Amino acid sequence: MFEKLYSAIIYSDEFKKILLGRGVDDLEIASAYIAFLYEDLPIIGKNLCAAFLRMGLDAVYNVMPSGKVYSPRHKLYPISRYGIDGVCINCDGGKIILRISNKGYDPEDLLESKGLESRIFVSKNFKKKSMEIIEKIWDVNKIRLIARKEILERISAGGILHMIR
Amino acid sequence: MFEKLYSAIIYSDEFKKILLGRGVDDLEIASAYIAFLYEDLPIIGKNLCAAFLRMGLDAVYNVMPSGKVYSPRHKLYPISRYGIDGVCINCDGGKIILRISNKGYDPEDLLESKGLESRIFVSKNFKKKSMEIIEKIWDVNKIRLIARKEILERISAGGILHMIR
Repeated sequence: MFEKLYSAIIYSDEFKKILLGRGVDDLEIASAYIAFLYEDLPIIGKNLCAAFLRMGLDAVYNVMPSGKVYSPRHKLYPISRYGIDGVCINCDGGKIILRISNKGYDPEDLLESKGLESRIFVSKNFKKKSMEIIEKIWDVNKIRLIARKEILERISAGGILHMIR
Repeated sequence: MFEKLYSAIIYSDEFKKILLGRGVDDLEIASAYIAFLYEDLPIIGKNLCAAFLRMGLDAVYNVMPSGKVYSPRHKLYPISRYGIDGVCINCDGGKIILRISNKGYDPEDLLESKGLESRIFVSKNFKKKSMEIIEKIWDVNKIRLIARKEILERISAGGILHMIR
């Protein structure tokens, strides 16, 4: 049920290590959870995991150098433009601001949330909490190695330089 | 005695497929043969395979968007500059010019060459003849899969973006 969500989190993590040499952030993973709940909500800002959930490996062609994804067809925007009433992941534009708080949602608590709010907070260490949930259920190391090979196959279709461009 | 040369050819083929979505050309492979025979000769032009022979995996940090390598320390130049008396792979500068001829050297014959004409020629399908030799010695697929893992590992250190710069 959460298969599509957890896969997007592992795959986006692997691609970011290839692209920027580090893995996805607490809030980048949070954006995947938001995209999972609200399929037509625009995600603005640190939105890389949400991009993999909505676009799959095709997200690779729309990543900015910042690691933010621009693909309007999937309602993903690196910065806030006029009229996009979306969630701003770690930023102050859009209709809803999403940031980190002591008493913000844990991954499980966020999936049960039944409504959107003008401001949204996720707990600290959201990434660490979310990975532990996935590690229980899957052999994450085997999944990462498959993801790496599949991402590398994608990049090598037309090459690093064409894919960036 | 030829393992480092054949390895450089397979690794550079795999890296070029990641960088530009295609394999190495007949004369890019020939440039490694030349680097192998003449360790101090500057190599100008289509020179990627020579770069891996001389720099190993460090060649990935010095590739131009043309797939030509710039590393003065390793006598590798993408274009001919004043006083660089080197072999020009597929170009007309330097002191020696290397191109394809219907009568040009085969890989075995080139390895047996004992001096340096003002105009060297390699035969057509030099890449095919070279790949056909290497494939009689190793399971090339095992090499490619290792080269991929190690190239990707190198790229992911600082990420694709920092590497091509």
